[PDB]
Amino acid sequence: LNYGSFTKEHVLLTPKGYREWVFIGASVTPNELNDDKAAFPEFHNVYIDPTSWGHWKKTGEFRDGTVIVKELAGVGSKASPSGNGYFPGEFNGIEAMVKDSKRYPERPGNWAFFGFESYEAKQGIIQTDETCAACHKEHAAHDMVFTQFYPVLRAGKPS
Amino acid sequence: KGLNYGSFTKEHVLLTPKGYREWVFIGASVTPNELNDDKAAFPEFHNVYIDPTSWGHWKKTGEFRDGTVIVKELAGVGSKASPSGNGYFPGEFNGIEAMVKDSKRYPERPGNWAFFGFESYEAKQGIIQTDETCAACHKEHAAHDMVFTQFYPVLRAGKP
Ligand code: HEC
Ligand code: HEC
Repeated sequence: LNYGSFTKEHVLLTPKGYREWVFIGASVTPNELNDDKAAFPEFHNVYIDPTSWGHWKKTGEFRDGTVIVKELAGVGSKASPSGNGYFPGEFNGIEAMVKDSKRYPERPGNWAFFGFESYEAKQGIIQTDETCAACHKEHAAHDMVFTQFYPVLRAGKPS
Repeated sequence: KGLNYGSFTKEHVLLTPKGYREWVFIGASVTPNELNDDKAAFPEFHNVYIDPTSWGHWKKTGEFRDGTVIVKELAGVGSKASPSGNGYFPGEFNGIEAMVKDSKRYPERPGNWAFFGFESYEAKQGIIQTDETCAACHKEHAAHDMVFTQFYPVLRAGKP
C-alpha cells in the first residue's frame, strides 16, 4: 500500500503520521558551524514509509511510490549529563521526496522534491530540478538518496 | 490488548531486542568523541526508540506504562562535512543500551526501571546494572519518570 496521498496535479498532500514510519538516520548541521545560517537548520531526522521499507529489505531498491520525509529540528542545547555535543530542541519543519515513474517521468530518477511553508500547510510545493534534485543527483550514494548517512538502510538491505 | 515487546529470561533479564529499528523513533542526539576528551561516554550518535505499544499508551496518557521498553542505539560519527554544510553525520553502528519499566519484575529498583547493557549485537541477553551505574544520573536529571524527554521532541509533541 502506497503512503503518499495526492491532489489532482500529483502534488503531495502534507504527510501525516510520518513519525510512525521507519526512521533511517539523523544528522545535524548547526547554525553556528554554517555562518549562523544553515541551509537546513539544524537536526535532520529522516523517515521512509513502511511499504517502501519492506521492499527495500528485499531488494535494496526504492520502489515506485517511495516517500521519504526529512524533519528539521533546532539545536536545543550543547551540553547535557551525557557530555558535550548537540541535543535537539523544537521542531522546525519538513522536506520530502517521492519516487513515481508515472507521475514524474522526466525528473531525475523519477523523484519529485517538495518543500512545506509550515506545519499547517495542507500540501507541499513541488520544486524545480535545479533547487533540489541537482545536488542529490550529484552527491547521493544511491538513486538520489544520501544513503551514506542512513545506516538503517545500509544494514537492512540484503547481503 | 496490546502486544508485549521484548522477551525475558526466568531471572527477568531482557533478551537482546530484535526489530527495535521498526519501533517508534523518539529523538537523536550526538556526543562526539572530539568534544569529550577524545572519549565520549556514549560514542557518538544516539538514536532512541520506544516500543509501539508503550507509544500508543503515551499518546493517550503522557506516562510510561508497565512494560515500556526504550532502546538507545549508538553509532559513530562518519563525517563532519557534506553538501548540506558543516556538522556531524552518522557512520557505523556501535551498540545499544536499554531500559525496561515493570513494577512486577523490578519492584525494588528506582522507578521500577531496569537498565541493561549489551556486550555485543551477538549476545543472547543484556546485563542488568546497579542503581549507581545508570539510574542515578537518570533520576537526578531526566525531565520525566527518569527518561530524558527534554531531548525527545517526538515524545513531547505526542502527549495530550
Ligand atoms: C537530505 C534530504 C532528504 C532526506 C533523503 C536524503 O536523500 O538524504 C530529503 C528528502 C531532502 N533533503 Fe536535500 N539533502 C542534502 C544532503 C547532503 C542530505 C543528507 C545529509 C543531511 O541531512 O544534512 C539531504 C543535500 C542537498 C543540497 C546540496 C547543496 C540541496 C540544494 C538540497 N539537498 C536540497 C533539497 C531540497 C530542495 C528544497 C529538498 C526538498 C530536499 N533537499 C529534501
Ligand atoms: C540516554 C539514555 C537512554 C534513552 C532514554 C533516556 O532516558 O534518554 C537510555 C535507554 C540510556 N541512556 Fe543514559 N542518558 C543520559 C542522557 C543525558 C541521555 C540523553 C541525551 C543523550 O542521548 O546523550 C541518555 C545520561 C546518563 C548518565 C549521566 C552521567 C548516566 C550514568 C547514564 N545515562 C547511564 C546509563 C546506563 C548505564 C550503563 C544505561 C544502560 C543508560 N544510561 C541507558
